[PDB]
Amino acid sequence: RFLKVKNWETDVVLTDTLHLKSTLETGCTEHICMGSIMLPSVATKDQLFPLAKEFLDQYYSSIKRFGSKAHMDRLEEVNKEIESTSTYQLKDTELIYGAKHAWRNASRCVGRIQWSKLQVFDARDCTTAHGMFNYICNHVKYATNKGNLRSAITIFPQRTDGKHDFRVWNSQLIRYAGYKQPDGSTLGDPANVQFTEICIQQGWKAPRGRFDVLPLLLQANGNDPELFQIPPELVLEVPIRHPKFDWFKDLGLKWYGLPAVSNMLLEIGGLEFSACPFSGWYMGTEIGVRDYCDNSRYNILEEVAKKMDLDMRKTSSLWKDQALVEINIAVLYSFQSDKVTIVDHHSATESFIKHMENEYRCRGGCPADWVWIVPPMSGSITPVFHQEMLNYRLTPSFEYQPDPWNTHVWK
Amino acid sequence: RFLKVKNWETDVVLTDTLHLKSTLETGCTEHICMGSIMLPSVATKDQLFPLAKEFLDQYYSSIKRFGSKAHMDRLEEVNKEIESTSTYQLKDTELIYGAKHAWRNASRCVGRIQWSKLQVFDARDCTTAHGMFNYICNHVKYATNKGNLRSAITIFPQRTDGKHDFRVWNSQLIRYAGYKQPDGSTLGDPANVQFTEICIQQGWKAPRGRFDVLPLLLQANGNDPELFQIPPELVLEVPIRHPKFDWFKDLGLKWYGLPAVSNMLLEIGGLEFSACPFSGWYMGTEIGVRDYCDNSRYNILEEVAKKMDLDMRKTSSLWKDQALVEINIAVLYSFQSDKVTIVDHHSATESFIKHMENEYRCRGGCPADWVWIVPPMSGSITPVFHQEMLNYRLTPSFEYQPDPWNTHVWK
Ligand code: HEM
Ligand code: HEM
Ligand SMILES: N=C(Nc1ccc(CCNCc2cccc(NC(=N)c3nccs3)c2)cc1)c1nccs1
Ligand SMILES: N=C(Nc1ccc(CCNCc2cccc(NC(=N)c3nccs3)c2)cc1)c1nccs1
Ligand SMILES: C[C@H](O)[C@H](O)[C@H]1CNc2nc(N)[nH]c(=O)c2N1
Ligand SMILES: C[C@H](O)[C@H](O)[C@H]1CNc2nc(N)[nH]c(=O)c2N1
Ligand SMILES: [Zn+2]
Repeated sequence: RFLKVKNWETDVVLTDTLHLKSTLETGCTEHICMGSIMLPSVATKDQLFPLAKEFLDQYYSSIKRFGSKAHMDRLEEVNKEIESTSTYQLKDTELIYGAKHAWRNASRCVGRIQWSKLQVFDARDCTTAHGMFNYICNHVKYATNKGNLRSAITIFPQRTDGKHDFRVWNSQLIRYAGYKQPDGSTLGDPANVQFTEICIQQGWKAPRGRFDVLPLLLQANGNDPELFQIPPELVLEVPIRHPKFDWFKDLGLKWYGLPAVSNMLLEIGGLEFSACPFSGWYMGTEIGVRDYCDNSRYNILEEVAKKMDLDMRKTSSLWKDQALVEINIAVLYSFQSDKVTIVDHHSATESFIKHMENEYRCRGGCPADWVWIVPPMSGSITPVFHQEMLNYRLTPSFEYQPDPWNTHVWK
Repeated sequence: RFLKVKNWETDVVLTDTLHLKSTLETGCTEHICMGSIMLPSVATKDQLFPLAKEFLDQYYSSIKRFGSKAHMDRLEEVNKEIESTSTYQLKDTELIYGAKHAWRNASRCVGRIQWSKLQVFDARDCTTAHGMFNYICNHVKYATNKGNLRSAITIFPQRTDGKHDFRVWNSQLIRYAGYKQPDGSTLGDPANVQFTEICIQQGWKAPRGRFDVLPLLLQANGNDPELFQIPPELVLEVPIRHPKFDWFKDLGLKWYGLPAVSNMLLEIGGLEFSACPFSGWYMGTEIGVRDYCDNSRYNILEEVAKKMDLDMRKTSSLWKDQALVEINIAVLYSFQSDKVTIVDHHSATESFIKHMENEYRCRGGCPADWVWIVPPMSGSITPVFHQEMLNYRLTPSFEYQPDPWNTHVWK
């Protein structure tokens, strides 16, 4: 009931008691581990108050007023509001605390050493798609900060009955279109082919090219979603060059500077924020390994290896591995030379170990998903590979949610 | 109760029912996933018969005689022997079946497409350390097969009371010594510094160099263990060269051809084989990534990157990654050019996906430990990265066991 996690490169042993405060379930049982399953698996007024009290108890505990008068009054205040409306409203402080701790609790996030430096934009007064566009544009501008990227989240009104949901239909605020071809192939980003066509459906005029920034499909108060084009001046992009290979420019690669996830659900004190786009900055491998080299994405290992004059006949020449490293040197160099914030997997994973030490010390643990914390290349030459991590679900949290077009009663 | 595992690079969905036959526990619970914990966690006559019946039921099921007469007679035969001796003895057939299915069931093993091509050497007649030496030498010779490596296991007598244990004290039949220095550093292999000194304790005359093949410390029928030197002609080694870089020979690296794990416990039908060295062949990354580049092992990234004239100032130059790929190209090339069996992580992981398809089809599932199946480099450009895997414990199995020197009543 006081579990030990060991690092097998440093022999450092940490004791986890934070998992006792864990609430939701993992998918694993005593007889089957599901730690590599990608997606493991209205709310009534009765269930709502324990969730609110639990959250308020940790909130007031964190500002050194657990069990105090202001705590008990707010406890009764929220209870009374849950009796009346069968929901309640967070204080601006509680909202900022909740968001930061959702990030703090995201066991799949290697970036969490930054969890308390988070800019929270309260968009709970938003009522229309245009207001969402406006809030999102200001989020992009702020977070991007001329390349000195700043972490931020924008929080649209919480779910109520379920039929009045705020949703950003994009998976990320900024992402490249994907179109299939006549010859059945794919131009742009295969990840977003379905979404790219939904925009064409709702009325997008697609410039059927490669790195075409998709419009925003924004759903406000449950209404049908509406298209908006982010001002191109708000969309910072990095042309990808290599510090040694000058043909690398000929590759004509580029990526956007701001990773801003928009399809996830923020849960705070039993309250559900179905539109909560959050952004930080990229770890290089996200672009150079997954975005550029997944077979189901841009899949550029073919071309890079060609131009490097690599033995592509035998699988065992490791030509894929060799081209993979060159690609990630190029992403890092291009972002850094352009003064666009980026972190390499070595710096980010070292920081996560240091983050883990902090959390075990000042918090009793750090929920952590090894399958996701270890980078998609060079696993064991990073310190997280050798770090045992206990995964468990703490709240506040970021949750997955259905794509809105699979659930939305249209019109 | 009929779980689905998905591949997110092919969209292939497999249905697992084999996990229903799972028996032992995983370490995970509904509230905490331990899938990245490295080591998760006498036997009486009462517990022994269900374990034997369970094993015999799958054995006779596999030779198309489940519930037949020979099955029931052997069931009664084993029951009667467990009544008499409070243990029992496997038939040679049952022993070969059990070993193969222990390998088949090893969820951390990416090599299991070969699980049924396994040479089982019955050493249950062995009584002394010298007999162990003899059996082990024949295992080495057979398995090595002039470089056309052949998988094999040698199975010494099963545990009885507990104080009469056969143990190979080496972690692997073939491994390099590790000695600390006067300046507190380490020569050879830091992994085996403790074991290397135990041999010096029991009487080894160490040639205090780098790639010094350790002697065998063999414990027979619970007696104190005894040193034996494997004939050097039985120890096939590969000098590590690169197909492009001729300074790579100057590195003077070499590794042994035969990975042969000797410290694990084979469980068959509740019976415990505490000395069961098994060998196959290497996946390249084992040597080139872990053996050569773990900070706690040979740790050669420093030197390789130096000789490649790599920007070692910044962490973000990915100089570690770049030297890592060169090292693994060199291991593969050296083994292949020497006609010593080796598999690259691309071929081995593709084979494991194909192995998984077979097992889900003809067996209802394949227990698989993603944390261990995904190679220590180039994770996501291999197909296992994108393969959801359910981990669960099937028997027969290979189990970890204490190091014998922490448990052995000496003299
Ligand atoms: C500040 C720099 C940050 C870095 C370097 C970083 C890094 C990462 C990376 C590499 C992943 C893996 C995602 C993938 O492979 O698809 C991830 C996941 C995640 N990040 Fe962070 N992140 C940062 C900021 C944030 C912020 C500000 C939040 C929330 C406010 C956040 C919440 C999450 C969540 C919830 C996940 C899990 C997503 C999932 O399960 O699919 N991250 N992060
Ligand atoms: C024939 C070619 C084989 C290949 C390419 C292969 C590959 C591997 C690799 C790369 C690992 C990870 C080990 C580590 O990283 O330390 C592993 C683990 C393992 N292998 Fe296989 N192996 C082969 C044969 C065998 C055989 C013949 C057996 C048993 C008879 C076996 C049983 C196991 C077990 C039990 C583990 C898990 C060890 C642990 O949990 O520490 N393997 N294998
Ligand atoms: N779609 C697929 N599955 C799939 C399902 C779910 C997911 C969730 C991925 N969340 C994206 C994400 C989440 C969190 C962080 C990042 N990055 C970042 N630095 C940041 N953003 C914002 C702040 S930091 C990116 C990803 C993939 C497929 N894969 C292959 C063929 S289909
Ligand atoms: N000792 C450490 N922990 C640790 C604890 C336990 C283990 C178990 C590793 N089983 C070695 C092994 C097992 C199975 C396969 C291989 N390979 C092979 N191809 C084959 N052999 C035989 C047939 S195939 C190798 C490994 C490491 C440390 N790591 C860093 C600092 S300490
Ligand atoms: C099957 C497996 O769970 C899936 O590929 C996961 C593996 N680990 C990952 N880790 C990160 N950071 N991101 C991912 O998309 C994935 N994908
Ligand atoms: C902490 C973590 O469980 C540990 O480093 C594991 C990770 N995955 C591994 N995978 C393999 N094949 N071999 C290993 O030794 C390890 N080590
Ligand atoms: Zn688990």
